[PDB]
Amino acid sequence: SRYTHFLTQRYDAKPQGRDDRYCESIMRRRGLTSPCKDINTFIHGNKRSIKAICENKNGNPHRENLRISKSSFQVTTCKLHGGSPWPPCQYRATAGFRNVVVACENGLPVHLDQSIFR
Repeated sequence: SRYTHFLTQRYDAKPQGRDDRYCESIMRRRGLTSPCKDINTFIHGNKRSIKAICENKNGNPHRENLRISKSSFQVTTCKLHGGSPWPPCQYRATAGFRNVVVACENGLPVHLDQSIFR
């Protein structure tokens, strides 16, 4: 439930571009444009690795009740451009590659900490 919603909001397995136009498309596809979300980051790659963050084989405890990954992931950060509060929402894409901070419930990721992505 919260896991499927995490994936919806935060996981794109195999993107192609990761350019501005990619962000604008996926923010709409995934229902993050009512209202226009200020910033959102998607994790790429394989799903079992992200699940693994909630175990000891890919995660460490972090701050208050979070977990931070041992391995790095391809990520894309979509940053709202030009103050649109409601659609059409315009976005600027920054691709990166780093470890990720999540929260886990019942051994599955359910929240992504945006703050590590500026």
